[PDB]
Amino acid sequence: AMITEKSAALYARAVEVMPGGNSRTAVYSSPYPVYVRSGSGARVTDVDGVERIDFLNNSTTLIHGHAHPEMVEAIAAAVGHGTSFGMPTPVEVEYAEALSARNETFEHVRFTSSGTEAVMMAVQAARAYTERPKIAKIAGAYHGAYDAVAVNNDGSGNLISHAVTGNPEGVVANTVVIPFNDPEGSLEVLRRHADDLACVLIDPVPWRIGLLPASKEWLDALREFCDASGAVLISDEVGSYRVGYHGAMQLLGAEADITVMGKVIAAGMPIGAVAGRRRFMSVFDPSKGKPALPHSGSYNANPVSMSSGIASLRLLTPQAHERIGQLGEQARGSMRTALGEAGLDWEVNGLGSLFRVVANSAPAGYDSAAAAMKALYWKLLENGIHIGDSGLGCISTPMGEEEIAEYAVAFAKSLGQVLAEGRA
Amino acid sequence: AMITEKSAALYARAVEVMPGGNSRTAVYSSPYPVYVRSGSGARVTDVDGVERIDFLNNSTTLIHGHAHPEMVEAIAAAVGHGTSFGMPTPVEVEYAEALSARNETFEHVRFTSSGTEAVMMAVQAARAYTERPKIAKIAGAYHGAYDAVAVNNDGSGNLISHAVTGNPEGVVANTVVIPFNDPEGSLEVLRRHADDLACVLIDPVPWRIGLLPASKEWLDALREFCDASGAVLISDEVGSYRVGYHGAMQLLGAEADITVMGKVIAAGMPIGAVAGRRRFMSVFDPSKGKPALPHSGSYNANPVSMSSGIASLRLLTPQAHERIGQLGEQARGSMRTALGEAGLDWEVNGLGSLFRVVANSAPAGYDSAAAAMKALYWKLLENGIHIGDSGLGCISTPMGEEEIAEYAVAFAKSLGQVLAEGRA
Ligand SMILES: Cc1ncc(COP(=O)(O)O)c(CN)c1O
Ligand SMILES: Cc1ncc(COP(=O)(O)O)c(CN)c1O
Repeated sequence: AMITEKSAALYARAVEVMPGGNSRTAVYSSPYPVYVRSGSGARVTDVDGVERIDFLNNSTTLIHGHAHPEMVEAIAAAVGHGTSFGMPTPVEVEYAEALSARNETFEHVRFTSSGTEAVMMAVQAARAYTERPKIAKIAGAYHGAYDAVAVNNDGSGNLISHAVTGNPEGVVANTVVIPFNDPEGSLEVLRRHADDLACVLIDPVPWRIGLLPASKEWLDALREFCDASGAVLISDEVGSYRVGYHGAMQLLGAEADITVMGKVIAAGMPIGAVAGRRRFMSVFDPSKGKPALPHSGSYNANPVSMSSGIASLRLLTPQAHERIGQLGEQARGSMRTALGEAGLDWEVNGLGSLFRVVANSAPAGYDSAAAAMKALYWKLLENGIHIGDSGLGCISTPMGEEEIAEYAVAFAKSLGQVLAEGRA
Repeated sequence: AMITEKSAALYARAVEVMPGGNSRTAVYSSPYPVYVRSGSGARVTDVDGVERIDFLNNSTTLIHGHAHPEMVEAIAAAVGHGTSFGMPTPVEVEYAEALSARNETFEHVRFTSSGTEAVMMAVQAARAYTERPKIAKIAGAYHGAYDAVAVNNDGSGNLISHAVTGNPEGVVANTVVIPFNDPEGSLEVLRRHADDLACVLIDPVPWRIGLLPASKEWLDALREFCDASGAVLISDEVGSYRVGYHGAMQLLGAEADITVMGKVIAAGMPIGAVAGRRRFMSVFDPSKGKPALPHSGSYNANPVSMSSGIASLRLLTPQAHERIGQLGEQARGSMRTALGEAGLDWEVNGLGSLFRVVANSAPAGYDSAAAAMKALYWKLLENGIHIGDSGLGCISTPMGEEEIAEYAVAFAKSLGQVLAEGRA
């Protein structure tokens, strides 16, 4: 049924000018991905003219969906006045005030052009503040391509160092890994390295290891360890911030020293942020002599990304946050009903407006649970829905109960087709 | 004479929500920087309502100046269709075709959200391709905040390792440094490390060590060393690309394996690119199983930055490139005349549309040549001109003979005022 000839023709062009026709690993699918030309509200139109409901929203960036009129007005007005300057602007100050106001711990903020850069600068800040070399991160959790965090970042629960091809021992030896939600297992590792630990980098709701939240007991163990050792507690909320109105740590009853943000804070334009207590952020301050940690960047605090940010935070009201959490609960419940009626043991995890289908047992005719989840991703595309090819999804503010009901009908139909094709 | 009350008031707000009221080290000035609200063509209007001619153009990013109508149209129209997607778009293919066409060695390209990220991914690509740990870079050259390149990066010619506070030995020991334009001094270092060198990272026209071009002899020595050792030759042209129509290495008679680009290639929207021969770029290819080097990023190849890129490259015609080169030659000549008439030993370096005033001997009443250059930066601001506080500047395509003549008058007046204040 599905016509993808214009996607295939773009892919044939792309392979001549990009490696494997790709510029972003996460958006590649075999034999080629679907190419898209426009979005409006909750819906994306592909290059073959097919409109689908988007349930992943640029990897959970687009909390307000596609081309929200209030976002478009603010961004286009900023573009007209100049895209970037070699001087600070009023909107950087306005946006830092707006972001600082979201959480007590966001005393001072610094803007980058991505979450990948913001994670990197939060780790550099902790190393400059402590003058210690090691970082600790969660086994399996993903934090972007920066080489200190591109270690054990693939969903595995093993603690043995495993890094990207070429990441030197010089980097990999200074990143230690802790088991998620295992307080005693975590403290064993952290106590072994306490004298040398600059930071403990967590994600309170890491999607790559199943989108389960950090427990109170595990957050308490790490917060007490950081207070005792002097290690900086960094919460990477680039993806998970959206689960709470004041971010993920606040929802779970905890406080970070530094929080990394991105994605929803600007809801589509390039952004990252490092926010935390004044003392940890003081490594960046250039006002009293050379800073401990220089941090430049051509697009830092550019007024287009600041204007996108002001508009996003204005639209992300407590009422919007509540209503998308209602829709997330409706979506997760409809998926669990559909998986149980189909006779699969797969789980659906998530908080607020985030979810992830976590494939467990591979059904007949699939080599792995991940292959069965890729097949479900393709069947959902045929049935008018975009989700992540390993089960991630989210709600956008343009959605109502009708979109989630349409998704539930597509989800049940798709499961049926995946299972029937595996048995053929 | 100069009124900065609205800038002071923004700074007073900024210090409460950013470290030292700053989000980008390079745009800070004591006691506070000038804040700006808008740009049009070659001119910037500050928050106190004062219009000046911009001769630095967001650190040489804005090759087409501020809010170029054709740039504004392309960007604002792209925004209306969707700022970013979790799927590739037609404009990524169109822009990769446009950029690949600029140099024979740009066979395969990948997009990032910054030059800092692009440098990082080019170093990771060479380490993945060779499976060797070390990189070599130029003593003094700046490549952004990534910790492997944030070593010997502040204008010094010393080869002794000097890194940011907290950069661990595990990083710093794998970055070796070579003296710019010294073939035998460079080959001594590179031969000592040849078995362990993944790459030689250069900038062919590094502004931080005085904006002098790489010699034919030095580029030939490095190209031959890389061919012999299997090290990847990386040219970081994030700033220097603009000196030639086919980039900096081509102008100077050389070929890189990988070229890093940014800034002018999108002329004001967040961008970076890694462009090189197919074999080096193959580490990123996801089309034949898992790639050696995963490379994602929420804003990679976003259609707003791609649309900015297509418009910028379309506007950067051979005719435009020649005209800004002529204006740069006229500007450099007018500065050298003014410095000679004022009795300073200062030099003016640069190629094409780039220049740098290189302060040598401190005149009476200044502790250092750099303090004297900072004073000239402030006097130029008073006389209606923005340049860099250490002498960097550039020409933009909106400029004509009238802007370059106005600059020459302001430059001579400002030098007189700097010298008179130092002697007073
Ligand atoms: C937890 C986390 N941290 C950082 C990043 C990287 O952010 P960006 O895509 O803005 O570079 C991501 C992206 N998946 C993320 O999930
Ligand atoms: C040579 C060079 N490389 C890379 C960068 C970083 O690029 P961006 O500002 O886009 O991160 C810079 C910026 N100063 C640079 O000058």
